[PDB]
Amino acid sequence: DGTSQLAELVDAAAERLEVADPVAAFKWRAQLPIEDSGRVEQQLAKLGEDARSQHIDPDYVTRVFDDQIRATEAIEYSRFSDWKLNPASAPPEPPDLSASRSAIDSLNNRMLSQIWSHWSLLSAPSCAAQLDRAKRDIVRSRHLDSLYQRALTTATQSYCQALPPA
Amino acid sequence: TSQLAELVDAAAERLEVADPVAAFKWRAQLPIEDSGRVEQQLAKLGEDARSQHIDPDYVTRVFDDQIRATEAIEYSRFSDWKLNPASAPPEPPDLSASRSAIDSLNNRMLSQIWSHWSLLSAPSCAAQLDRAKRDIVRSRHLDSLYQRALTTATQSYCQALPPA
Repeated sequence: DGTSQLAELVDAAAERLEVADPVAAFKWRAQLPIEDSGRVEQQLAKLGEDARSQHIDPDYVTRVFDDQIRATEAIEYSRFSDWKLNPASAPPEPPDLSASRSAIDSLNNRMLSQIWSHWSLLSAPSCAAQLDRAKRDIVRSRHLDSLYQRALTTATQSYCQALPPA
Repeated sequence: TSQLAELVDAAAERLEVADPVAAFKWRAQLPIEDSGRVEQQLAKLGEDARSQHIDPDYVTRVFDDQIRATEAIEYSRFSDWKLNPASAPPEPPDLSASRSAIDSLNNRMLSQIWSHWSLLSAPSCAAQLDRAKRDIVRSRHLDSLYQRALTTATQSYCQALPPA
Protein backbone atom coordinates (compact mmCIF):
# COMPACT_ATOMS: atom_id res chain seq x y z
CA ASP A 1 0.00 0.00 0.00
CA GLY A 2 2.79 0.17 1.09
CA THR A 3 4.04 0.78 4.64
CA SER A 4 7.10 -0.61 6.37
CA GLN A 5 6.47 -2.92 9.30
CA LEU A 6 9.07 -0.70 11.13
CA ALA A 7 7.22 2.58 10.43
CA GLU A 8 5.58 2.81 13.88
CA LEU A 9 9.03 2.20 15.57
CA VAL A 10 10.83 4.72 13.39
CA ASP A 11 7.99 7.28 13.72
CA ALA A 12 8.25 7.04 17.56
CA ALA A 13 12.03 7.36 17.35
CA ALA A 14 11.73 10.54 15.24
CA GLU A 15 9.03 11.97 17.54
CA ARG A 16 11.36 11.29 20.50
CA LEU A 17 14.19 13.08 18.64
CA GLU A 18 11.93 16.12 18.32
CA VAL A 19 11.95 16.49 22.15
CA ALA A 20 15.52 17.79 21.65
CA ASP A 21 14.13 21.24 20.76
CA PRO A 22 12.19 22.10 23.99
CA VAL A 23 14.92 20.44 26.04
CA ALA A 24 17.70 22.49 24.40
CA ALA A 25 15.64 25.76 24.70
CA PHE A 26 15.19 25.06 28.39
CA LYS A 27 18.87 24.19 28.94
CA TRP A 28 19.98 27.31 27.02
CA ARG A 29 17.92 29.66 29.25
CA ALA A 30 18.84 27.79 32.43
CA GLN A 31 22.57 27.78 31.55
CA LEU A 32 22.74 24.00 31.78
CA PRO A 33 25.15 21.89 29.74
CA ILE A 34 23.78 19.42 27.23
CA GLU A 35 25.63 16.29 28.37
CA ASP A 36 25.67 14.41 31.64
CA SER A 37 27.16 10.94 31.57
CA GLY A 38 25.84 9.97 35.03
CA ARG A 39 22.30 10.92 34.00
CA VAL A 40 22.44 9.02 30.74
CA GLU A 41 23.75 5.91 32.50
CA GLN A 42 20.72 6.08 34.83
CA GLN A 43 18.25 6.50 31.92
CA LEU A 44 19.82 3.56 30.07
CA ALA A 45 19.77 1.31 33.21
CA LYS A 46 16.04 2.01 33.65
CA LEU A 47 15.40 1.24 30.00
CA GLY A 48 17.27 -2.13 30.48
CA GLU A 49 14.93 -2.84 33.40
CA ASP A 50 11.85 -1.97 31.28
CA ALA A 51 13.27 -4.34 28.62
CA ARG A 52 13.49 -7.26 31.10
CA SER A 53 9.91 -6.51 32.18
CA GLN A 54 8.60 -7.26 28.70
CA HIS A 55 11.13 -10.09 28.02
CA ILE A 56 13.02 -8.00 25.46
CA ASP A 57 16.83 -8.38 25.15
CA PRO A 58 18.14 -5.60 27.51
CA ASP A 59 21.60 -5.40 25.89
CA TYR A 60 19.95 -4.75 22.54
CA VAL A 61 17.69 -2.05 24.07
CA THR A 62 20.72 -0.44 25.78
CA ARG A 63 22.60 -0.19 22.46
CA VAL A 64 19.59 1.24 20.61
CA PHE A 65 18.77 3.87 23.24
CA ASP A 66 22.45 4.78 23.54
CA ASP A 67 22.30 5.65 19.82
CA GLN A 68 18.95 7.47 20.32
CA ILE A 69 20.22 9.61 23.19
CA ARG A 70 23.47 10.55 21.37
CA ALA A 71 21.43 11.54 18.30
CA THR A 72 19.19 13.73 20.54
CA GLU A 73 22.25 15.37 22.17
CA ALA A 74 23.58 16.03 18.67
CA ILE A 75 20.39 18.02 17.85
CA GLU A 76 20.70 19.99 21.15
CA TYR A 77 24.36 20.89 20.38
CA SER A 78 23.39 22.09 16.83
CA ARG A 79 20.82 24.42 18.39
CA PHE A 80 23.40 25.70 20.93
CA SER A 81 25.71 26.42 17.95
CA ASP A 82 22.96 28.43 16.20
CA TRP A 83 22.00 30.33 19.35
CA LYS A 84 25.59 31.19 20.10
CA LEU A 85 25.86 32.91 16.71
CA ASN A 86 22.42 34.55 16.97
CA PRO A 87 21.24 34.55 20.62
CA ALA A 88 18.13 36.58 19.69
CA SER A 89 16.96 33.48 17.86
CA ALA A 90 16.78 31.29 21.01
CA PRO A 91 13.17 30.61 22.19
CA PRO A 92 12.48 33.20 25.01
CA GLU A 93 10.90 32.21 28.37
CA PRO A 94 10.55 28.49 27.41
CA PRO A 95 8.44 26.17 29.66
CA ASP A 96 9.80 23.62 32.15
CA LEU A 97 10.61 20.01 31.23
CA SER A 98 7.51 18.16 32.54
CA ALA A 99 5.73 17.83 29.17
CA SER A 100 9.01 16.61 27.66
CA ARG A 101 9.53 14.06 30.46
CA SER A 102 5.97 12.71 29.96
CA ALA A 103 6.44 12.57 26.15
CA ILE A 104 9.73 10.64 26.54
CA ASP A 105 8.18 8.10 28.94
CA SER A 106 5.34 7.44 26.49
CA LEU A 107 7.65 7.23 23.47
CA ASN A 108 10.08 4.91 25.29
CA ASN A 109 7.21 2.51 25.96
CA ARG A 110 5.97 2.81 22.32
CA MET A 111 9.47 1.95 21.07
CA LEU A 112 9.87 -1.06 23.34
CA SER A 113 6.41 -2.39 22.30
CA GLN A 114 7.50 -2.24 18.62
CA ILE A 115 10.83 -3.88 19.33
CA TRP A 116 8.89 -6.70 20.91
CA SER A 117 6.33 -7.00 18.07
CA HIS A 118 8.95 -6.86 15.26
CA TRP A 119 11.75 -8.86 16.86
CA SER A 120 11.77 -11.45 14.03
CA LEU A 121 12.16 -8.73 11.37
CA LEU A 122 14.85 -6.90 13.37
CA SER A 123 16.79 -10.24 13.42
CA ALA A 124 16.30 -10.95 9.72
CA PRO A 125 18.15 -10.16 6.47
CA SER A 126 15.19 -8.00 5.32
CA CYS A 127 15.67 -5.59 8.24
CA ALA A 128 18.10 -3.30 6.46
CA ALA A 129 15.81 -2.56 3.48
CA GLN A 130 12.66 -2.32 5.59
CA LEU A 131 14.42 0.16 7.89
CA ASP A 132 15.47 2.17 4.82
CA ARG A 133 11.75 2.17 3.64
CA ALA A 134 10.50 3.23 7.10
CA LYS A 135 13.10 6.03 7.27
CA ARG A 136 12.08 7.31 3.83
CA ASP A 137 8.40 7.30 4.78
CA ILE A 138 8.85 9.05 8.20
CA VAL A 139 11.32 11.68 6.81
CA ARG A 140 8.44 12.47 4.37
CA SER A 141 5.52 12.32 6.85
CA ARG A 142 7.26 14.31 9.58
CA HIS A 143 8.99 16.57 7.08
CA LEU A 144 12.41 16.04 8.72
CA ASP A 145 15.19 18.44 7.70
CA SER A 146 18.88 17.63 7.03
CA LEU A 147 19.89 17.67 10.74
CA TYR A 148 16.95 15.43 11.78
CA GLN A 149 17.67 13.06 8.87
CA ARG A 150 21.26 12.57 10.08
CA ALA A 151 19.99 12.19 13.67
CA LEU A 152 17.40 9.54 12.59
CA THR A 153 20.20 7.63 10.88
CA THR A 154 22.33 7.65 14.01
CA ALA A 155 19.30 6.72 16.19
CA THR A 156 18.43 3.67 14.14
CA GLN A 157 21.94 2.40 13.33
CA SER A 158 21.79 -0.62 15.74
CA TYR A 159 18.20 -1.69 14.93
CA CYS A 160 19.18 -4.45 12.46
CA GLN A 161 20.90 -7.37 14.20
CA ALA A 162 23.95 -9.09 12.79
CA LEU A 163 23.20 -12.31 10.83
CA PRO A 164 24.98 -15.70 10.94
CA PRO A 165 28.20 -15.44 8.94
CA ALA A 166 27.63 -18.83 7.29
CA THR B 1 42.01 43.20 -2.85
CA SER B 2 40.36 44.65 0.30
CA GLN B 3 42.58 46.51 2.80
CA LEU B 4 40.86 44.41 5.55
CA ALA B 5 41.82 41.09 3.88
CA GLU B 6 44.77 40.35 6.26
CA LEU B 7 42.60 41.14 9.34
CA VAL B 8 39.70 38.93 8.14
CA ASP B 9 42.21 36.20 7.14
CA ALA B 10 43.68 36.27 10.67
CA ALA B 11 40.17 36.07 12.16
CA ALA B 12 39.35 33.07 9.93
CA GLU B 13 42.66 31.41 10.90
CA ARG B 14 41.84 31.90 14.54
CA LEU B 15 38.35 30.42 13.96
CA GLU B 16 40.05 27.31 12.57
CA VAL B 17 41.72 26.66 15.99
CA ALA B 18 38.21 25.85 17.28
CA ASP B 19 38.63 22.42 15.67
CA PRO B 20 41.64 21.23 17.69
CA VAL B 21 40.26 22.96 20.77
CA ALA B 22 36.94 21.06 20.43
CA ALA B 23 38.79 17.78 19.61
CA PHE B 24 40.82 18.08 22.82
CA LYS B 25 37.77 18.94 24.90
CA TRP B 26 35.89 15.98 23.37
CA ARG B 27 38.61 13.53 24.40
CA ALA B 28 39.14 14.93 27.92
CA GLN B 29 35.35 15.34 28.49
CA LEU B 30 35.81 19.02 29.30
CA PRO B 31 32.95 21.56 28.93
CA ILE B 32 32.80 23.92 25.92
CA GLU B 33 31.80 26.91 28.10
CA ASP B 34 34.23 28.60 30.52
CA SER B 35 32.79 31.96 31.54
CA GLY B 36 35.56 32.65 34.06
CA ARG B 37 38.29 32.24 31.44
CA VAL B 38 36.53 34.19 28.65
CA GLU B 39 36.08 37.19 30.92
CA GLN B 40 39.77 36.88 31.92
CA GLN B 41 40.92 36.54 28.23
CA LEU B 42 39.13 39.80 27.34
CA ALA B 43 40.91 41.55 30.22
CA LYS B 44 44.35 40.83 28.76
CA LEU B 45 43.20 42.10 25.36
CA GLY B 46 41.66 45.27 26.84
CA GLU B 47 44.97 45.98 28.56
CA ASP B 48 47.08 45.41 25.43
CA ALA B 49 44.73 47.85 23.61
CA ARG B 50 45.19 50.41 26.39
CA SER B 51 49.01 50.17 26.37
CA GLN B 52 48.96 50.87 22.63
CA HIS B 53 46.36 53.68 22.96
CA ILE B 54 43.81 51.61 21.00
CA ASP B 55 40.11 52.03 22.12
CA PRO B 56 39.64 49.19 24.65
CA ASP B 57 35.82 48.97 24.54
CA TYR B 58 35.99 48.45 20.76
CA VAL B 59 38.71 45.78 21.06
CA THR B 60 36.83 43.96 23.80
CA ARG B 61 33.60 43.93 21.70
CA VAL B 62 35.42 42.51 18.67
CA PHE B 63 37.14 39.72 20.59
CA ASP B 64 33.88 38.92 22.40
CA ASP B 65 32.28 38.34 18.95
CA GLN B 66 35.37 36.29 17.90
CA ILE B 67 35.21 34.13 21.01
CA ARG B 68 31.44 33.65 20.61
CA ALA B 69 31.96 32.43 17.04
CA THR B 70 34.73 30.01 18.17
CA GLU B 71 32.33 28.50 20.80
CA ALA B 72 29.66 28.16 18.13
CA ILE B 73 32.07 26.06 16.03
CA GLU B 74 33.00 23.86 19.05
CA TYR B 75 29.24 23.19 19.56
CA SER B 76 28.73 22.29 15.91
CA ARG B 77 31.70 19.88 16.02
CA PHE B 78 30.28 18.20 19.17
CA SER B 79 26.97 17.77 17.30
CA ASP B 80 28.89 16.11 14.41
CA TRP B 81 30.84 13.84 16.74
CA LYS B 82 27.67 12.75 18.61
CA LEU B 83 26.23 11.70 15.22
CA ASN B 84 29.54 10.07 14.19
CA PRO B 85 32.15 9.68 16.95
CA ALA B 86 34.54 7.91 14.53
CA SER B 87 35.11 11.26 12.79
CA ALA B 88 36.45 12.98 15.94
CA PRO B 89 40.22 13.64 15.64
CA PRO B 90 42.09 11.14 17.94
CA GLU B 91 45.12 13.45 18.57
CA PRO B 92 44.49 16.94 19.08
CA PRO B 93 47.39 19.23 19.96
CA ASP B 94 47.49 19.96 23.66
CA LEU B 95 45.11 22.74 24.75
CA SER B 96 48.29 24.59 25.75
CA ALA B 97 49.51 24.52 22.12
CA SER B 98 46.15 25.69 20.68
CA ARG B 99 45.96 28.48 23.27
CA SER B 100 49.46 29.65 22.34
CA ALA B 101 48.46 29.65 18.63
CA ILE B 102 45.42 31.77 19.63
CA ASP B 103 47.56 34.14 21.68
CA SER B 104 49.79 34.82 18.65
CA LEU B 105 46.69 35.35 16.51
CA ASN B 106 45.30 37.82 19.09
CA ASN B 107 48.52 39.90 18.77
CA ARG B 108 48.41 39.79 14.95
CA MET B 109 44.71 40.81 15.02
CA LEU B 110 45.26 43.70 17.43
CA SER B 111 48.20 44.87 15.24
CA GLN B 112 45.99 44.73 12.09
CA ILE B 113 43.18 46.62 13.83
CA TRP B 114 45.53 49.43 14.91
CA SER B 115 47.13 49.47 11.43
CA HIS B 116 43.73 49.80 9.62
CA TRP B 117 42.10 52.07 12.15
CA SER B 118 41.52 54.76 9.47
CA LEU B 119 39.52 52.34 7.31
CA LEU B 120 37.67 50.56 10.14
CA SER B 121 36.39 54.03 11.29
CA ALA B 122 35.51 55.23 7.73
CA PRO B 123 32.18 55.01 5.85
CA SER B 124 33.78 52.56 3.35
CA CYS B 125 34.38 49.97 6.09
CA ALA B 126 31.14 47.98 5.44
CA ALA B 127 31.96 47.68 1.71
CA GLN B 128 35.61 46.72 2.32
CA LEU B 129 34.64 44.22 5.03
CA ASP B 130 32.08 42.48 2.78
CA ARG B 131 34.79 42.38 0.06
CA ALA B 132 37.38 40.92 2.45
CA LYS B 133 34.86 38.30 3.68
CA ARG B 134 34.04 37.21 0.08
CA ASP B 135 37.75 36.81 -0.65
CA ILE B 136 38.72 34.89 2.50
CA VAL B 137 35.62 32.64 2.17
CA ARG B 138 37.05 31.80 -1.29
CA SER B 139 40.75 31.47 -0.43
CA ARG B 140 40.19 29.39 2.71
CA HIS B 141 37.28 27.46 1.10
CA LEU B 142 35.09 28.11 4.14
CA ASP B 143 31.97 25.93 4.53
CA SER B 144 28.49 27.15 5.57
CA LEU B 145 29.34 26.94 9.32
CA TYR B 146 32.62 28.94 8.96
CA GLN B 147 30.86 31.52 6.74
CA ARG B 148 28.29 32.16 9.46
CA ALA B 149 31.00 32.14 12.18
CA LEU B 150 33.10 34.66 10.20
CA THR B 151 30.06 36.96 9.91
CA THR B 152 29.57 36.79 13.68
CA ALA B 153 33.31 37.28 14.36
CA THR B 154 33.52 40.46 12.26
CA GLN B 155 30.04 41.94 13.03
CA SER B 156 31.42 44.81 15.17
CA TYR B 157 34.43 45.73 12.94
CA CYS B 158 32.90 48.86 11.40
CA GLN B 159 31.97 50.36 14.83
CA ALA B 160 35.43 51.92 15.16
CA LEU B 161 35.40 55.68 15.88
CA PRO B 162 37.86 58.03 14.03
CA PRO B 163 40.36 60.01 16.21
CA ALA B 164 40.98 63.56 17.51
